[PDB]
Amino acid sequence: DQFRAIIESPEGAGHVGYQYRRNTGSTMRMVSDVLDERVSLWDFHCDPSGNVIQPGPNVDSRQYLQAAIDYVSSNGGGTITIPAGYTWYLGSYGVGGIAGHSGIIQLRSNVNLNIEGRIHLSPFFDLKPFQVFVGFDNGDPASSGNLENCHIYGHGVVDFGGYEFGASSQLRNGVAFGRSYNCSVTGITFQNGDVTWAITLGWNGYGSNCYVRKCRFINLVNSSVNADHSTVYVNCPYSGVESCYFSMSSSFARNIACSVQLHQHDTFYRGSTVNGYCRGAYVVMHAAEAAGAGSYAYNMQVENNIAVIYGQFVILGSDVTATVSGHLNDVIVSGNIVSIGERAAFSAPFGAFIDIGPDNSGASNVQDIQRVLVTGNSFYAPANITDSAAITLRANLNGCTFIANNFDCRYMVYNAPGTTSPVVQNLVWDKSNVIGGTHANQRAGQNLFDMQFASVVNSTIEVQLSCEDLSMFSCILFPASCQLSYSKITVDSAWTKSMSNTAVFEGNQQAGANVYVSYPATVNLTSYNTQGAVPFFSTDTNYAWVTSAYSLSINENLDFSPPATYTNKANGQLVGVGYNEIGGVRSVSVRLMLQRQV
Amino acid sequence: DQFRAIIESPEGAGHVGYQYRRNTGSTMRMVSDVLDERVSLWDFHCDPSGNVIQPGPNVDSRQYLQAAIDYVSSNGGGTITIPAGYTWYLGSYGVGGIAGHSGIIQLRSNVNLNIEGRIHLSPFFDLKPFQVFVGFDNGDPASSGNLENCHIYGHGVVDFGGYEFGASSQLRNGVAFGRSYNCSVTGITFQNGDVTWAITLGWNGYGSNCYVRKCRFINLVNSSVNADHSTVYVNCPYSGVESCYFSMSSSFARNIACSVQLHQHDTFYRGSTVNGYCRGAYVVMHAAEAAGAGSYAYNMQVENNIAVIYGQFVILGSDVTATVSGHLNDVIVSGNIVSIGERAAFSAPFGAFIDIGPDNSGASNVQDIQRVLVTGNSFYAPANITDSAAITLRANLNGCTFIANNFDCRYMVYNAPGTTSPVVQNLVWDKSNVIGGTHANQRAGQNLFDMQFASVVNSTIEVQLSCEDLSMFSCILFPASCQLSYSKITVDSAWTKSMSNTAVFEGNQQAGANVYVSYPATVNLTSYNTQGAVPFFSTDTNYAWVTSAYSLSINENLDFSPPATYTNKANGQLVGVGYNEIGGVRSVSVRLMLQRQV
Amino acid sequence: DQFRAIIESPEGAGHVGYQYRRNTGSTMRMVSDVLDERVSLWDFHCDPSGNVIQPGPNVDSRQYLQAAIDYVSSNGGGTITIPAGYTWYLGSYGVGGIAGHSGIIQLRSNVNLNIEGRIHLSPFFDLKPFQVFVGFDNGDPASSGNLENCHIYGHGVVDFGGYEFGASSQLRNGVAFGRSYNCSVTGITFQNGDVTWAITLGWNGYGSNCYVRKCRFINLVNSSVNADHSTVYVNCPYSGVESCYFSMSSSFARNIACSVQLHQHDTFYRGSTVNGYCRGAYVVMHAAEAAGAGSYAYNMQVENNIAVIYGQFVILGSDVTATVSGHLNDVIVSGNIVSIGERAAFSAPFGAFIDIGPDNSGASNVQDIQRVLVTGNSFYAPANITDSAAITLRANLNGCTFIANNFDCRYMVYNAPGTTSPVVQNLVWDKSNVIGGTHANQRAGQNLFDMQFASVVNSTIEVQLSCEDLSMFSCILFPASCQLSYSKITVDSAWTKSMSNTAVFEGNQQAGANVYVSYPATVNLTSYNTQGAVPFFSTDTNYAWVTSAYSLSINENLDFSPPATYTNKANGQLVGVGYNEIGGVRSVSVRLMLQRQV
Repeated sequence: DQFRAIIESPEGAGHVGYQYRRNTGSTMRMVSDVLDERVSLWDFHCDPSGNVIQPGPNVDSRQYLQAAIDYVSSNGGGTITIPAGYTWYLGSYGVGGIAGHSGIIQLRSNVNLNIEGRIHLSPFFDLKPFQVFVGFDNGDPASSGNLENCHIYGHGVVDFGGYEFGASSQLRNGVAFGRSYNCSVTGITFQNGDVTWAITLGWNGYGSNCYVRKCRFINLVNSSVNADHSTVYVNCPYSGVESCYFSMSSSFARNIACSVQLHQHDTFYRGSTVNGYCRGAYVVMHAAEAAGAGSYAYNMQVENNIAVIYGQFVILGSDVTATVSGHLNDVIVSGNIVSIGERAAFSAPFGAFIDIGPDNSGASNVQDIQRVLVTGNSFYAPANITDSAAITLRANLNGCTFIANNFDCRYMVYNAPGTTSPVVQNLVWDKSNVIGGTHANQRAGQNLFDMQFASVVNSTIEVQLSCEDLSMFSCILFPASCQLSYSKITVDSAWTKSMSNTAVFEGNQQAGANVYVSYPATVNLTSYNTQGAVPFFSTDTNYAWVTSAYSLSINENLDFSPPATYTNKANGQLVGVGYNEIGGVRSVSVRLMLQRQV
Repeated sequence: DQFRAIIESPEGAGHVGYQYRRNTGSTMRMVSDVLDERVSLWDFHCDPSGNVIQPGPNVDSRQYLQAAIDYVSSNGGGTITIPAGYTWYLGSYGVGGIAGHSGIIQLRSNVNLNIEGRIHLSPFFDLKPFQVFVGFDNGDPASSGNLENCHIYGHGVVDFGGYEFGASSQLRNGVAFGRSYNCSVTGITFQNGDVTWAITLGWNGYGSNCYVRKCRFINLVNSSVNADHSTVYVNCPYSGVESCYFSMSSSFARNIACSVQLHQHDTFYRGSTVNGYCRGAYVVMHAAEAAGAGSYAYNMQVENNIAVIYGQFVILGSDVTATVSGHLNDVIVSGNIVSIGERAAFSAPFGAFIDIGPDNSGASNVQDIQRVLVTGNSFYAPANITDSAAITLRANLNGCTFIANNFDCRYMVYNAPGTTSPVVQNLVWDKSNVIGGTHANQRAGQNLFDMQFASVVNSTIEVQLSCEDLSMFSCILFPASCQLSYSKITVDSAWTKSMSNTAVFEGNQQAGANVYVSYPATVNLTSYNTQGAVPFFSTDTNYAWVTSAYSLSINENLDFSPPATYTNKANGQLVGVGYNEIGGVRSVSVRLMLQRQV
Repeated sequence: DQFRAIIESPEGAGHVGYQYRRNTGSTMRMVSDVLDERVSLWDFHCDPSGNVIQPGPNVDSRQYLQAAIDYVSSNGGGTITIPAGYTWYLGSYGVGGIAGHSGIIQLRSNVNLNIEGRIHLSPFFDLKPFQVFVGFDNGDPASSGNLENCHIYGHGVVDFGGYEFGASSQLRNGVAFGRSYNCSVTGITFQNGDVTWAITLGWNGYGSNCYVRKCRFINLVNSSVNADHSTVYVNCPYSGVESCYFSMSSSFARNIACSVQLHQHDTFYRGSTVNGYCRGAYVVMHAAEAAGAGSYAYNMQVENNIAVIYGQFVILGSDVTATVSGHLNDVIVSGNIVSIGERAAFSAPFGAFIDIGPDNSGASNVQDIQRVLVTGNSFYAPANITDSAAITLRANLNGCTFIANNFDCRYMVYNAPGTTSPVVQNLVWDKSNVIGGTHANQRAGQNLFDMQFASVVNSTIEVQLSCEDLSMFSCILFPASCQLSYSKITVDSAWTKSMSNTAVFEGNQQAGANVYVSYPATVNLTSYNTQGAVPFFSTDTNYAWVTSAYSLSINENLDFSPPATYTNKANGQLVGVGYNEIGGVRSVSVRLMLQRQV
């Protein structure tokens, strides 16, 4: 007997008996069986003789973490703890199937990581691409197997070491789950980098039930080299982001960074706070990514978020390839409170709550976006920020509905003249959208709704001001190049009495058979001489399209009154019947509500 | 001394000393004390001699799990881990108080289960009833004690083994918490079954603070035998479901399955995604379940959910027994984006966003439902689905308010003719509800708002179209059997110019003293011969109820104009004063806005 | 050799070898290394000889918990478990930097507490102040260092022992995180006390990323001595409360308790349920607390909560000190369903959904509150509760917008006469707010919108009733002392036909140049004798301000008709042109819609 030698060997714990709480009905086990119920990096962080190695800036922990993942996977899975109170440095690339993804660690199905300590990237990675955790098992994703049931969670940290990108063409990621099913990241802080993304869920539609919750993403763009950034990229359905925090402090992030991109159906972005980013969320169906879950992005939800951004909050898109056409529909944007941060006009991408953006090539005639509801959001831009819109409508739009929002910025609807000429269908701006007054007196030469489109059909614009802004050129203007048909355009009279122009139709498009319109105008009239009931007629003949008009002015006169209400005549005059108590030709200038078919 | 024998016995770990991290200020303990801080199924999964047994398809793990729960309960509670990397099969029924509930495992207060591995049901259960985890301690719930402080959580799985029900009368459940206080399920996947429910919280109002969060429920209906299904049943107050995922793929689920039923006050269903179900949520006060928390369901919230369903999204109800009357009030439905999945017309229960349903016996005259707010939701049904409504209003309704929703389906308000004749009070349809155009041109013979009721009082219907649909018979129709009083009914003129019928009152109900109405109509008028101010009068005498009317048509004429505005006469003609520049009898057909008291 | 003595000593576990699962590639460790991966109170709950002490009502566990926290902190952090199945009593105050805060336990950075058992306060604390867990390290917070990365979580309980406050001037707290960065409380129940707060996040703006989630707060006010209570106090930015439950049962809580106060920018309160409280949430920028995060509270969100309260749901405020001015802006209140619980009129603070409150001194002329959006909420008060308002507007207001809410209570807008005289700008009440009928017939002598202000500018009140209430004195009244300018005030005619007074302007303020108004009135008219087109004129001369008016009454007559539409004359009469088929002086009383500039 050297029981003593056994006890001191690595098998010693397998010889020391244990029964839970001295319970005679419990299993008769050995200490090693109970200790085997859990597993940490420490169980693999050793030299070839089995001696534990201390982590630190001059130790590459990657091979030890991989060994731990590879082993737990072999037993059907479990959860490996990355211990608290230590920083574990990664200092070399992985090998095999993840090498094509500049992968550091390969994730494996059913193997969870409980990250309590800190994972840091060593300077080996400075100026290089990297993707810290990769779930593909093959360089070519199309030939990759899946990652299932893989969760990363804890109070720990992933720190990208502050290193800048070496070249704009490089990619960097934190967690690339691959073709991912029931995978998640919960509680982790991702910080201190220059990366493309922090987490990507799914791969071109392949994946399901992937989620990012209660995570923090802090200072993840730091250079002019970085081409682009979207902090969480959701590229599988039935997946989303909730209750996260996103913050950036570099100037470059104001111009290139987006918090989330939702690229597949039944995805969501909720209850998060964003600060310092260019963009809130892209909601898009890219044809080039339609392989796993179909050609439609539908059931897309952006809800109850708080954002301070420099560019656009939600960007809608869809596009085509030679062989696939992408479609976007059935979207809700609700409950968000968003502002454009303090900045000079035009110093960052054009500020907007909703942007209908062109494709990556800049095409504006490929999109099929419809059945979008934008409701119960607030938006605010400071008064100096000329380039701020409720919606920048820069590409073809097949429908978008606004109800009960509060927009307080320079423009309501905008698209630049002399740029794209979008085809617009089913734009619905309900009268319950409240138009703020922060930009009152700043709108010289500007149209509040600047309808710079090829055409508008089946649309509703119900303008309601809630304060005066006599600087604006018009509440709404259509250039002559914009066709307008089967539409309803109204300007409420409140706060408009002193406006020269309320609604402007540069091609007289309001005359159209199925155009329904009402807006204030000032009209000069003259009556016949007759005592008693007497007609008054407009001097100008521009009113052939008017079905009725009524007075918005008081009558200062005792001896006569103009008509309360007017119709038209074939020559384009208005006509109504007033009353001369005493006879005489009368001449008056009156403010009328002009109406056509309403 | 055989210290050696002691060390190798089950008491051995109780003789090996330990002090945390060699800290001289730490407790001097033994290894067994530290190991006793945690507990797993392995500590009870043993034969009568204490030898561990491996789980698997031919091992019934139920008695061992029960022993573990029973023991931990005896020490005031704790958390038992069901280890990862193993499947633990259940293969027999429990005994005692849960036997009346076809119970497998009895839950006990303060004893949590951390389910990391998989729990599977063995074929013993095929064609039989079962309720996997039961929190009652008595066959009769009325005599049951409570379950408190019992949480089930982890990354693990409950798999129901795919077995079909043996008979429609059978019940099956996953987690029946019983009379449950501060109990929860978090993170678990429930899959592969034919069950009635996955989780039930509470028992006829008894319970509090019970929640289902971040769970998945997948393929839990699979046969024509299954009578009914509601995945999470909330039958105690201050309780709810959030951030879950629900999916079904069988045809039968499209016809019988609901994701959630909320049956008591201060309950919620939020931030979840549903696919493949008949129904989203029932929100109901069943008198037969009013014992623990009173006769009122109030503070009911369904918010920010994503759903593809085949029948109805939210179903409202209340009913009575011989001795109790149930009441439903103070409900909010908001932020939801819901569609009816691709299906033939009438191939599944009638598609609806809100259904006011009859009781289980089919009675429509027992309900007391009021103070419901439906706001900021989207709803869409494909164009072929005739049986799609914003609201199917099939039983008595004491109030429901719609504001700022987007409904894009066949009907807005519907109830079938020749079925129930509901009594309707306080139905409020605000003008900010946007009516979509997906079903344009499909509505031959149909009324968009088909008011097939006994009576309507204290209601508001403000119809606003946003595109043309000249196929419809009318925007809104009241049959002569429907009384209408103290109500406001308006049809906006936009997109209505070519409609023969806009609003239709088959019993001339718009004449009522306290009916306030406006809608377009085409009216033929004829004038007197007189040069100058001249009256025009309607040919028909159907307008005794009209307080004013105004022109919606242009005047093609030079030599005269009809009145811009009209009143009536006792004989039912309209009359207004136009103008003849030259004399002559005039005859015109004009589109007017008819108004009564507005 | 006494290997035996080594094995039985506290170093024994450090001599027993272990290799994970017998894996030859795993680290060769000792049992003590694996046991050192975790830590509990048991590792410090010992006498000076190292013998474990059992917790209980006669053991003060404070020094042992502190030793554990102090030690784990020294190794860079980790998580200490407070074991399940035991109650751990605290029975003395802490010492050092927390003594000035009546502190019991000092929290330390990176040291988490996993509270599974129960923490109770011993009677030592009866009638005394206490703050159970404190994160400051100094008596003076301005000289305190920070607390970082400190999370408290588990299924456990903090029980305050039921003790009443000894004096109103005392303070009590559960968790005072101090100057707190990335700190949280998750899952804990706080119960059975008389305290000021349960959790405070941050200190006068210092802090970030602090959160309270899935916690319960039960019966935390119990005496008339308690001065005030706010259950969670958020005093750092990028921080909030979600998915919590709050309940009180004492009468005193109905009068003094608030669930949440949000005091810094980018903070949120969501998805929670409140019962038995006076107040939901204060949303305020207190100048006296502006040191760490600036003088502005902006991006404040209160969303998707369920509440039964006795006073006010959301209270807005801002104030000044000698040297700082606080500002409140960019607030959203949405998706909440709130009611005033059953109580007598005036038996608790005045019931309101939104209150614009004076400062703590009662000043109403210091506030700078603007860009608030209140949308898609429900509110209900029982019919007897006279003191219930959608908004009690008691201090200066620079803007608040209401869209698509359902308010069912006594008043819509209220402020008491003979109290404060607020200056109001940019109050926007959209026509999509639905006014309920619960208080119909209770409003004798009352104005639904009682505009008891110094002045109103740039505001919109669009009144729409949905049932009759002929008890009210007026839908909206402005006293002569209230100036009114650049505003839009409309009363829809539905349900108003029998009202003597609809809108009332006691100083004839509707005459103002930039006041835009429309409301029903009854007007007596008389015509001239003339056969044919004939003028009708109002008897009264009160209509100099009317731009147009139109009939809301039918014409019972055959031989004549009054004008459909009217304008005015300089003498203040209305005039229109009707028609006498037969001649004669006519005299009629008609209901008109009076309009000014709309």
